[PDB]
Amino acid sequence: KVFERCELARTLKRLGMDGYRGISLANWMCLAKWESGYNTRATNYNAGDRSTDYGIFQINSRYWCNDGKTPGAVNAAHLSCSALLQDNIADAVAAAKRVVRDPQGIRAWVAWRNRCQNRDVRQYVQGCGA
Repeated sequence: KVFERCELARTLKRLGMDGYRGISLANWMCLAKWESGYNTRATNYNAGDRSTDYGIFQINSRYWCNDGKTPGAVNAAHLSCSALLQDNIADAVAAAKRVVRDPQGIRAWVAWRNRCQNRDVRQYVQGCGA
């Protein structure tokens, strides 16, 4: 499923993402926008290390979800990567919460650093009523 901006904003708010581990909703919105374009079925294969990023938050198979084919993998979030390709994002959110519980926080995603960090991100939640 491809979420519309405000639809996703209110969903993430209802799922308790606003201010999670110091992370504003606008930052979670900026992250999803650049990682997948608010698309739950997006997948990216990393030919360099044989791992794959899954779903709306592009969660990695080497550390957060298990896809069975990733070399030296571990499952920190303890989810099948399959769960991150559903239209219901409850699981992807729970996995995203797990990712940021580590010291790096939202910085675990380089894309966040490249296009969200130290910028005006209000644009992602403006007019959404969230």
